[PDB]
Amino acid sequence: MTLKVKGEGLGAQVTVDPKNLDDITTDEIRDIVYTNKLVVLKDVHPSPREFIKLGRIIGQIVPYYEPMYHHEDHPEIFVSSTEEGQGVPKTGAFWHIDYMFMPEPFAFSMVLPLAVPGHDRGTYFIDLARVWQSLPAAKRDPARGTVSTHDPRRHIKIRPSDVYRPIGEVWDEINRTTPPIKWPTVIRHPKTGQEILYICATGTTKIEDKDGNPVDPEVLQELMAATGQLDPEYQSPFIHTQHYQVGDIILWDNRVLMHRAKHGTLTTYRLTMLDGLKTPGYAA
Amino acid sequence: MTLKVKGEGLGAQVTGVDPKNLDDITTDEIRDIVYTNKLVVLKDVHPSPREFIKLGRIIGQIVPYYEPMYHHEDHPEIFVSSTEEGQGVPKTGAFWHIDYMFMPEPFAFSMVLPLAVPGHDRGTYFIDLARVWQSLPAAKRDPARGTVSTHDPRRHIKIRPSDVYRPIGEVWDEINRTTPPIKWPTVIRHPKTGQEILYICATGTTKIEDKDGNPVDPEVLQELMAATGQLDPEYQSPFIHTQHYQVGDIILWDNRVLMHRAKHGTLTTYRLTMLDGLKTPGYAA
Ligand SMILES: CCCCCCC[C@H](CC(=O)O)NCC(=O)O
Ligand SMILES: CCCCCCC[C@H](CC(=O)O)NCC(=O)O
Ligand SMILES: [Fe+2]
Ligand SMILES: [Fe+2]
Repeated sequence: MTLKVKGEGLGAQVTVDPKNLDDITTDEIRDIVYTNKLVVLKDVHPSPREFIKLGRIIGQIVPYYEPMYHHEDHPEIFVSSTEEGQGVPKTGAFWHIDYMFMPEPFAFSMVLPLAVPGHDRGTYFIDLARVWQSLPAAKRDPARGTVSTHDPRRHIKIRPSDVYRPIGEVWDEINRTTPPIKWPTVIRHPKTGQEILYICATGTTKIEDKDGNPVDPEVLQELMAATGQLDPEYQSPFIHTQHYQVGDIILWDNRVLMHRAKHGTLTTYRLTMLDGLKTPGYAA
Repeated sequence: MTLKVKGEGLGAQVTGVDPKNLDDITTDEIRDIVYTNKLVVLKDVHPSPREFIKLGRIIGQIVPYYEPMYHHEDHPEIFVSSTEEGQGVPKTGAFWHIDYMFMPEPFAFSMVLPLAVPGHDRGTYFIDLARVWQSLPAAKRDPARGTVSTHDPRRHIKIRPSDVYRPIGEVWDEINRTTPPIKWPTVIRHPKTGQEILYICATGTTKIEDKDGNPVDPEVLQELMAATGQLDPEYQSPFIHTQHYQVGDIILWDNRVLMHRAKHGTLTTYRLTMLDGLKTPGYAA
């Protein structure tokens, strides 16, 4: 009602002012994200506090479990920056879905770039619903009704507090804190009803059937090949590029898109929200 | 060394359990399997009452249930849950609970053998309390640390046949002498795996206090309980694992980290519960 959408689909432009508790309703902005999957909230130059207000409208904000990622003044904000003492450098250099490995993966991720060097820095996205669409049934039907294991443990980053600890003690703590997790390999989006190939080049280790039996490991390899996630040059037709622009908030559906960083001083703030629907989705 | 595990995590399947060659299994082997996966199925072992006990004693020190009306006719060690006349007690565990959570030494391991199951929709729900804790933001989490929770079983003690015609006040008074309320730290650290466990029970945990006796805001217990999934009357929480009974398949699990309840012909199960000599239920966190 209050927001105007230019375009349709990945990258649609939305024309949001820091006084948003007014006409911006939660159902308005959700239906926009569900519909287009990735949108840009144009030229919002919000303050940290206003960002959070926008996040809370979108849904229930979840702070990142690991506090070295937290903004100095707000636990809610996950900070990626090249600048010493501001969050963590070089986050997300690998395909992933946010909190794909936690008990409640997010419904929405939102990124505000506060400082970008140049015009070629941003994020790659892959539509896992489209990837699924292009799959012939002969490759498709072995994935249905199977269970995928997602293992984050090797990607947990060493923290400043970890220096001089024996690596085995750090690993042991990781293993207690974020063990591998299982999700259905194919899920059905609780809102749109689309079927989603919920697998990740970096994190998905193996597929098993509904009785524990190991699926032919070339199935996982073949599905992963068809997502485009293994193309080291990033030319797959399934790969959308979204370039960062300062003050342009990138907001997207974290069930249906897989993403990774594309690549001066870079600094971005991030908020992640739940939507109260089945996460990541129903088994398909 | 002698056993092979299919899968990993809740419901993993174990194949090398031979009723006649049970002494092939070392204690450390089968313990590390249970600690690691939390819930396992020992497949197609159709043991005799006597062999079940042997399996139990390999696992650890068997503790018979304090109340004898639950006992197997011939073996005190075995807790009998059955729909059938004169066999143990009907309709046990129809509520979320940890076994002997209310006693001075809660079990490390619970083991169940189904002898007769009607259909395919009967079994046990499990909730991984380490996972529940994992999903809690610190803002909800840190007020629970270092607190003490009261667990009160008295209203759930079942009327026994010996109790008929007694005035209810005398029965209650005896319950109150026998199983009073007990206190455990609200957040526990598993003495073996080291995981932190939200050790609270919808039916049994009445109140939280700090380590000076002061009552914590009752909203804290209420909101921790909501986040466990135990209050979802339709059992659709992502934290809820379903395990269906199969005759001859022994379900064996870590009674520190899982909270469980019954998922509702003739049903008859045998149960054995063991200590492991480690701090029970765990260290305070
Ligand atoms: C299972 C796939 C890999 C998990 C990566 C975990 C570290 C990252 C943060 C970073 O890249 O430093 N997690 C961010 C999130 O999941 O939201
Ligand atoms: C804190 C809640 C305690 C209630 C359990 C008391 C009866 C049950 C047996 C039954 O359900 O009839 N005790 C089983 C056990 O603790 O092992
Ligand atoms: Fe990310
Ligand atoms: Fe029980």
